[PDB]
Parts: sequence; C-alpha cells; structure tokens
Amino acid sequence: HMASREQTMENILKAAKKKFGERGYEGTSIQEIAKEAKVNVAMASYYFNGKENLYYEVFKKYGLANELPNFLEKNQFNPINALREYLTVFTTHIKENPEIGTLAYEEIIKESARLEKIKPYFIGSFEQLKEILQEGEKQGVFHFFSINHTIHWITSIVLFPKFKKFIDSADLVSRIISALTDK
Amino acid sequence: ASREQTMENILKAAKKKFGERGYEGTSIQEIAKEAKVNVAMASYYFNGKENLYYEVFKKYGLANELPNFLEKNQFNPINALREYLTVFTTHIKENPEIGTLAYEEIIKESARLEKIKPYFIGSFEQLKEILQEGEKQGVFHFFSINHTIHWITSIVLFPKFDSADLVSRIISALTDK
Repeated sequence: HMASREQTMENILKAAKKKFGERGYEGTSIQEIAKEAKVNVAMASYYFNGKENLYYEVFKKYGLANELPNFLEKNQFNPINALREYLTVFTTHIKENPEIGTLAYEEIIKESARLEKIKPYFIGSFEQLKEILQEGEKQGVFHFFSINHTIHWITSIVLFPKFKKFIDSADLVSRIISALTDK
Repeated sequence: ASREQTMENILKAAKKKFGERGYEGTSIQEIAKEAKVNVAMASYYFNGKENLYYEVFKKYGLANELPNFLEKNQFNPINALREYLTVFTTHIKENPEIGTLAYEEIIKESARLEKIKPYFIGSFEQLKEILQEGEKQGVFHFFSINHTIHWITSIVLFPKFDSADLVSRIISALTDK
C-alpha cells in the first residue's frame, strides 16, 4: 500500500543530493527537487520547510557519519600514514558520494552563511589536512612551496566528483603522497 | 663566462629557486648564490628580484599570446581542448617551474599579475570559454565550471604529479555522460 514517511523523506533526500549536485545550492529549487523525487511540492515543504534545511539534511545524510578521529594522533604522528588514511577515507567517501565533493568544494572555496551548520558533516574533518602537511614538512618528509597552495591543490583533485574516470582512488592517494615526498 | 652565459646562469638559477619556494620564499641573494655570481652582478643584468621574476616568465613562458583555440578548431570544443592541453602540457614538461609559478599566481593573485599575465596566464584562461562551449554543445559534462577549471589547472600545472595518456585521460573524464 502507501509509502512510509521515512521512505518519502529518503526519496526527497536522494533527489535533493542529485539536484544540488547538478546545479549547486543557488541553481536548485525545492520545486525541481520535488519533481525529481516524484512527490508533491506541498509534501516536500511539509517535511523539510525549504531548500536551506533540505541542504543541511543532505550534508547530514550523505556526509560523514561522525567527525573523523585526528589522523596524526591515530597514526602516532607518522605523517605519511596519517595522510594515506586521510586521503583514503576522503577519496572513498567522494567515490560513493560525488555530489558531496562538488558541494563541499564550493563551500570551501566560497564561504557562505551555511558553513557553520554543515561543517561537522564534512568540511570540519577535511580541514585536518593542514596539520598533517605541516607535520610532514616539519619531519622532513613532505616538500612543497606553499602550504595553502598544496591544500588547494589536494582539495581540488580529491573532491572532484569525476576523478575516478581519470584515476583510480588508491592510485590517486599514492600519487598525491609521491608528489609531496619527492625531495 | 661571457655576458650571455652569465645571464643564462642567473635565469636558470632564478627559475630553480623561484620554482622551489615561490616569489616571496626566494631572495636575490640565494638566486645569485645558486648562479655562482655576485649579487650586484645579478642586479647589473636584471635590476632586482621583481624584474628577474618577470624575466623568468619571459624566457620560460609563452613567446606569444596563443590564438583562440575555439576559433582555430571551428568551435569543436573537444579539438579546442585537445590543442590547448597539448600546447600547455608540452610547455610545462620543458619548464615545469613555470607551472608551479603560474599556479602560485592563479591561486593567489599578486601585484605582479598584469606584467606576467601574457607570458602564460592570459592564454591559460581560455579554459573557461572552451569548457563552456563544450557544455553548450553537449560534448562536455561536468557539475561545476569553476571546480572543473581548478581540477584541470591542478593536473596540468602542479609540480611532480605518461603525457600521451594525460591529455586524452582529461578529455575522457569530461566527455563521459
């Protein structure tokens, strides 16, 4: 018989992930999301009350289940291993959730009012990169001209939703580390 | 060493050191040391760090502004992007430090931009129009123009990350629907 409330909301979130991923936050409306979800706009607005909250719920559903552990501490301040773990977790997440790559990239490069609320669901843990790189540089293992340029370089490649069509994930992780460890 | 051989040594040294640390991370002192010349001799030939930087772009950048790749390729965005990527990857392979420095300036805009622009970044910026025309014509498929510009920028320019496989692998990632 009838769909459950949980199923309909899930359908709407799948739709919103898809549509937000295609057209960005600004380029997407609740009307197109409802249409994609095959639900009445009224029902979609009853459950989520607007695209802002729907966007938040997208990051919550398809971002990280939990804040990630500190990779440097987890790897006992072995910077190469910390970075391998960091890169493995994130490239794997983006492989499974390409839209989060696109959306997180946009929020990283252009700070919006939404940042503070969505941060725990992806960007907060993604920001561990800086300390990993500084540690590796400090330990004489990573070599790069600028920390911020290296952060932007990795952010751009790791979050790109179609990276798997250019390069395997495990290879991407290896190649990123190699580029840093080359003296 | 002749005047010309000495200038050559200074430019090679400048390319190297700038390539390692970027503009602000390098000094004329350490350039002149790498070149095995006296600092005043570096100044005689190049009038300082900023002009030496300009001269590095002049020597190891593009000789001329590149032609509009879309026009040249009858608005075939796949052929336009192939030609763009080929000229740029070939240039970067010969002088990889220029990729590093162009990346530095692209990601973090400085007061140096307008002087160095036509030696690399100016022609490099055709990327946006090429991708947008490909998207308009149904032959490129991507979610964010800006992310895609930055993704390609990162692959092409950023140092130390099979060239033949490269151009076609980039294009293949875009032509996929």
